[PDB]
Amino acid sequence: PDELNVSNNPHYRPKPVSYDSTLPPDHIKVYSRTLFIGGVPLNMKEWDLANVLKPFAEVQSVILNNSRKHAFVKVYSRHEAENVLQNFNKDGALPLRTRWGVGFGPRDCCDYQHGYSIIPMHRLTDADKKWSVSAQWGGTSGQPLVTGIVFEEPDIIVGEGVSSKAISQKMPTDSGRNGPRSGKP
Repeated sequence: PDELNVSNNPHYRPKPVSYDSTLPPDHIKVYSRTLFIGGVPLNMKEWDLANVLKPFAEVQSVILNNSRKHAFVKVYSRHEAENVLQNFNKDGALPLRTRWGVGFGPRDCCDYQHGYSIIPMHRLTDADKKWSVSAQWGGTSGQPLVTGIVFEEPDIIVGEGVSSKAISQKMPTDSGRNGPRSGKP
């Protein structure tokens, strides 16, 4: 007899927008708040944010989005991450508003601490599927971003402005003093 193999397994292929186990090391923001860069004095030049994360740091990706100076950068080491927050958050003359964070890929988060709290890991769903997969194409699988976002909720960017400001007008006061008057001989 012979111990011949009779197993069958097809080649690996892309996954639907629900598989948090095929994410690339680039162009991803699921469960990662990454190194945020705010208040950039620059005219949105991603090569100058690397020009200040060149020394004592290991940044290898920079992105600048929105007309409100919102940027994120990706580093290949968490020790060079803390070297950026060292200089750019403790030199007393911060040229950039640097903040960082990481998610451990939450599980069974069926709690009200994830039902009455906002998180950036849902603005990736409605802002990349609307503005890159809902302009001249149908949503879901209209772009290669279906291998990272892994969120497929029916929610889209919808809302209206609200104001609750209250003010009151005031004016200075005016007073005079006129003492008594008496005649004379």
